[PDB]
Amino acid sequence: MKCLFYIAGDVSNYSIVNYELNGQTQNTFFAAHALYNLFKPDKVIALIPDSLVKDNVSDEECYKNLVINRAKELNFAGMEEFMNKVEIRKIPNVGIASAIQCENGAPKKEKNKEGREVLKRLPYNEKRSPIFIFNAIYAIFKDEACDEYLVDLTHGTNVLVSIGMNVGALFNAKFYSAPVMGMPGKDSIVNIVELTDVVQATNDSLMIRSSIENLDERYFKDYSAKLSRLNPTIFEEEEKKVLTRVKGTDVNVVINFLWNIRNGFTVNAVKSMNELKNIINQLEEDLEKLKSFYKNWEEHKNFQGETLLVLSDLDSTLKVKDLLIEGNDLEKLNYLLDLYIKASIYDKALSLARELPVAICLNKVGGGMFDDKNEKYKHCNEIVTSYLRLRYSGLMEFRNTLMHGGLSTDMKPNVDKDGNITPGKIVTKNKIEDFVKRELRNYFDKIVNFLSSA
Amino acid sequence: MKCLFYIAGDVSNYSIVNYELNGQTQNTFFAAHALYNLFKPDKVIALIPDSLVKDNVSDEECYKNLVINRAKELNFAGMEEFMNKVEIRKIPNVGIASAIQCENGAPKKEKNKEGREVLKRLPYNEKRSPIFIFNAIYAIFKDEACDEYLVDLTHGTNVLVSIGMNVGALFNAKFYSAPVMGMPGKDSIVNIVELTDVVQATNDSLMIRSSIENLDERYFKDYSAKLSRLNPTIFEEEEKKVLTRVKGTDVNVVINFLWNIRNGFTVNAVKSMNELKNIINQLEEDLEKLKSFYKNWEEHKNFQGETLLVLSDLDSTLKVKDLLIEGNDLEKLNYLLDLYIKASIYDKALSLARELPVAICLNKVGGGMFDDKNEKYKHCNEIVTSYLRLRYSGLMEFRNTLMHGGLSTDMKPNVDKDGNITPGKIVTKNKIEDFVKRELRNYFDKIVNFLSSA
Repeated sequence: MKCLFYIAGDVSNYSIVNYELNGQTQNTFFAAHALYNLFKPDKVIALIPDSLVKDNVSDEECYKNLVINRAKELNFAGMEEFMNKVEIRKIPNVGIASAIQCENGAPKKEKNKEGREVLKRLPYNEKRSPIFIFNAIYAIFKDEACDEYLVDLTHGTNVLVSIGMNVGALFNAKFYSAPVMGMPGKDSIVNIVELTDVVQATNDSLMIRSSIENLDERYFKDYSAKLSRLNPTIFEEEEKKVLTRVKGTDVNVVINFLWNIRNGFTVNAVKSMNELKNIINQLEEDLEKLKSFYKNWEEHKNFQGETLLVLSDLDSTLKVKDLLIEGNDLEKLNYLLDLYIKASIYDKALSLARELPVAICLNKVGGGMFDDKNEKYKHCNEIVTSYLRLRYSGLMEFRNTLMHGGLSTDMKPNVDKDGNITPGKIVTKNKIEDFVKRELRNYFDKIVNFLSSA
Repeated sequence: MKCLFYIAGDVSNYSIVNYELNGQTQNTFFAAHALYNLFKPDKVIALIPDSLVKDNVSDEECYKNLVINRAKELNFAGMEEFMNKVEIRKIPNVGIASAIQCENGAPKKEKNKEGREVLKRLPYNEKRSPIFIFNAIYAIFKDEACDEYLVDLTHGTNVLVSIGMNVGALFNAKFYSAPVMGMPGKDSIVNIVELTDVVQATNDSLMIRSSIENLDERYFKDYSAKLSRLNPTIFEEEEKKVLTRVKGTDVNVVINFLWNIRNGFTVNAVKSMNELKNIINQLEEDLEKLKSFYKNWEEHKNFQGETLLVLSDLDSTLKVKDLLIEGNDLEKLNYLLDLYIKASIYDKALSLARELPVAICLNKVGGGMFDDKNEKYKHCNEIVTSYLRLRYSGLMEFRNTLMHGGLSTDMKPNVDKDGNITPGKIVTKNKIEDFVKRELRNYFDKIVNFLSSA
């Protein structure tokens, strides 16, 4: 059960036009009607501000009559399923507006000495909060319990269409708008454009910039599906060069790189690092060409109407350059530790801060594998384990508490004879946080300090 | 270095008004000017669509002249120093628009048989994609490299203000718009509204809705700071009741509940669960009251200006009812395992799936502490460890592979005398993904089935 919302707006001076949205066309005089017939929602919500219509009992019924009083002035078709299958809900607006005056569900007409016009008593000055209007729009949206949504922004004030769009994004809502901008008389095909792709594409970039900042791959929205079907009809052989080098920027390598980081596979994360420097460098200068095309779009068409390829998806990916450091793999892990601390992922930070110091000696002792069989590891792990317990009683104690959690030999909870626990250990939280974010890198450095001269 | 952008718009018919934004007032004839004097940006960007101004050399030069040619008709003071501290950058628009025609950097004036006017040749009809306009505005915003941003939406088409707002959100921009909707003559104070809080309030809810779905607390934006200073001046002593139950809605316990889950303190997370069911009960039935207030906002205007308290922040918090199951703490963990799999965090899922069956025996065996001294644990852990290695060699095999990452006795990389790795135990993303998501719960249930009869 779909719903489709729109902003009301005064429609007494709109003309009959052919609105078109993706091949299908309809002949009405305002977008909501033309949009209604295209998608056939099970109900429709009108959302009429105070900027039009206020009488003494129920303003809502005057609006229903103003469209009927205008469907007469243009002798437009039946249109009666619309008026009898529409739920109208009044919403606030912000001051400087000028409001129509109705009387008892019919619009007040008055004399202008030349021709007959409607009585606008322009009394609308109201100082309202945007979050107040926002809260009011949210309440309408939640309490209709729809599935699909759909939203028309064609006909609202600059301030309301702004607030309405943000509410719609909370409901998997598709956005539609037809730029009226003047009266083209009867006919002159006006195009309705689908704003849904923009709203989706901006939340996509907030997740990505923060998926890199938090080292979490389940936030990186996978737009590789998009670049595959990225095919315009006619693009120049200069654009063919940069655009076909972007279709090939294999974003899978950066998702795999995060997944490997998130789950603790520091090896295939560090190993895979120098390969990303190739990918984001190619994407760095491939965006810079693309970034230059859209900068002076002037007569840079071909694109000029292509739905795929969003610069935001690319430029937000470039923040993954922050997770890349040039150098040798043992020092790449040393950087990866710091990444595990800026982002607040504590367990992996401790375990690497313990295991990396063993590898850094293995280098100093001429290399060896990480098995107990390998004697050079067996003995470096001893020095690390023993030096820790000598001066840094703290490090291992925390790491052991984060690896095995509550419900472990380490926390010692007390399962009672009835199915519920009585844990015997305070989760320390800030002592944990104060240690990892303020101490760990320093403890780690003093460990490697001692091991250098081996 | 601040910036302040605005949408251009036709200024030939704007009048002189008192723009007001937070006590301060400035006196100009279009909002973008008044905003500049208030915030003192280091530069200003014009952003001229094609919807106004088309001449033969530089469309950019006519707008700057069209603002001055209106700065004469109202003999407004400054403006000509302003006009050259404004860098004019041309942006696209979408069809049916009707454009002014300039000639040589001055607007073409014509004779209207009544009065002298500028020739609007209404030749603007364009089929552009919204993302195209978006990409071009993005290029403008990124390549200006500001610190603060600021954006005026007072003066743009509905389609541009939609697309423009989304660009601003990727640059931590504060949004401003003045509801024009008509000419209020000279004076009649027009108010600048700050749309910035709405945009923040909707991404804040996107992060909250996704913080619960992924069991990650560093996404939950904490609005409790807001509720502390949430106190209106005059609120009815019915609203005093419901609103005083919201300042006290202690959200700190739900963030702590997330942090405890992400880091593995499954005990004190589960222990704290039955306390949360009380909290979302109060916030659920307190949200329904608030939601009805904004449902009859028509005369409930003691909020008509309250900036704090966003419904989205509250209603999005309610999604945590999804992480709640009533019952005894042993079965609450049994649900917590499933949660560690819905959200794709495998290690905590595996490690809980191993230690929980040890607890589930202790109940059946009359309770005991989780320490090695306590023989009841000592012997239950033996049975599970032994039954696993008999029938489920896999569970522990992966669990041990996820707790300890690469750089461990379990993965066996080789660290060579030059500072490189070389992985040993190759386990792929999908072998892990397939095991936890498809098998673990079945392996886990059959363990408890066997242990039931103890």
